[PDB]
Amino acid sequence: VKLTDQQLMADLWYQTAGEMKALYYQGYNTGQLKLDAALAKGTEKKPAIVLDLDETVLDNSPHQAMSVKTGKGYPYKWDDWINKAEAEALPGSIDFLKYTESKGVDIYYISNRKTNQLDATIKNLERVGAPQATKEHILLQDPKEKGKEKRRELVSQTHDIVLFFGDNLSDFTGFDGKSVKDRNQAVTDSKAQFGEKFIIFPNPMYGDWEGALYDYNFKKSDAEKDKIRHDNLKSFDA
Amino acid sequence: VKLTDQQLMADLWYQTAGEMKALYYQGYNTGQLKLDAALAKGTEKKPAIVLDLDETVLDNSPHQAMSVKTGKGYPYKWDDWINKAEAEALPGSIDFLKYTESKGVDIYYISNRKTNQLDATIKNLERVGAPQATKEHILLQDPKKGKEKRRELVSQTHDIVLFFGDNLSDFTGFDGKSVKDRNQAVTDSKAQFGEKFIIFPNPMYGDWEGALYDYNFKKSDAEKDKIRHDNLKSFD
Ligand SMILES: [Mg+2]
Ligand SMILES: [Mg+2]
Repeated sequence: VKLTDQQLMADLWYQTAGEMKALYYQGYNTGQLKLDAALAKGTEKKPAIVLDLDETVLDNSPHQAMSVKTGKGYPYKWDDWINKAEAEALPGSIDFLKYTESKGVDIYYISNRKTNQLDATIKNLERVGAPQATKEHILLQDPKEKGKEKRRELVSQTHDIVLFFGDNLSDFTGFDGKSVKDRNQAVTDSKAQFGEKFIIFPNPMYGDWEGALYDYNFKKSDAEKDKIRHDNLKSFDA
Repeated sequence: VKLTDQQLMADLWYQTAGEMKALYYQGYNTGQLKLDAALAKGTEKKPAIVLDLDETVLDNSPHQAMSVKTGKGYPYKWDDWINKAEAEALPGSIDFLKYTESKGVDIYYISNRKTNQLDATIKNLERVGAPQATKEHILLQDPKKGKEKRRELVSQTHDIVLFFGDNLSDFTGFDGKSVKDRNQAVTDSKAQFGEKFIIFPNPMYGDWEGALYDYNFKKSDAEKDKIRHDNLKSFD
């Protein structure tokens, strides 16, 4: 079995579909509307927004394409990719971030890139013209750090985070390490937050939705993953 | 070679990912906000909204999952599936539609289901609690091109304040364009998304795929496989 072939349509959609681009504009448009609303409501502390990087601001789909072509999945040559620092900005992101900056709102890029990829990450953010592309605003993941809550909490110490942007539920508060059933129920419970405080972007290529199927164990063999993937489809029995 | 296998992750995301559900809530939440705003300002004609059905209101992913499991691509058992009228509603859809109806807004389900699938479609919509599940509000495909004619028809008597869909051709201005041109059209219309055009994620199938084939699905699995690979952009 070649697991990477199973990614192909998801990757192809993400890389080529205008629908994908439209969803990014929709997310950033909605985020801008909600940013204005939040500023008009006012805050107790200095306003901030938080964004994930990969598949929220920066497009890493060329790496996923590489995995399809080579048959070698993530993280094969992921660090090589990060070091090239050539991911493109996703639709709407830069203009939204420049708008945010124009309103005096601080931006925090909370990303699970490794802290030792900061230089490459700054390089890529400078290349795409993302504001506040500095160590003070780019909060990467420490080795052994679980999730992002620690960085969110740090930001919330000094800022009232009025919006979160991401492609993975764990880019928002309240969705860490849950089973498929539990994270899905959590979405239902927090349904009012989406498009309000949590601005979500589509990423069918990879993420916690997949990790959750493996109980977050990617050390599973390819054969194991293949069975899990098949077993979790809900098929029409004609 | 086993072309259906290439859909597996797209389907699995759509069927299982909480992120998918959140995107549906996001879209319908935004829809409600924008509907209220539109109603506050008033319209010249009676307000309406337009929704696509498949992968917008009704979830057909069990059919696509079946395709993967059996290795049998479209149209295998599609009509069977439609006839079973057992698709579930997509997250947020039904409460949004009920809200909409309560505001005196007419709903038009403009769908490229075939006009001979109307009874099944009504059945399925009734089953999930979609309001206005009647022939007057469900505008299915005439075998004699796209949905613009139906949209224009509704616009004669209603001011359509919102459009909902998973495929760009669910909105005006995206019919039969190349990948390059439909993508540029999205850029050109970027302000509309989340404002007048509410989009939902569907990586399983759609005009995004059709456009890669120049809308000619009379291709072998081997032909589609080559196109698909050639349109992935790797790095050096
Ligand atoms: Mg991400
Ligand atoms: Mg549809």
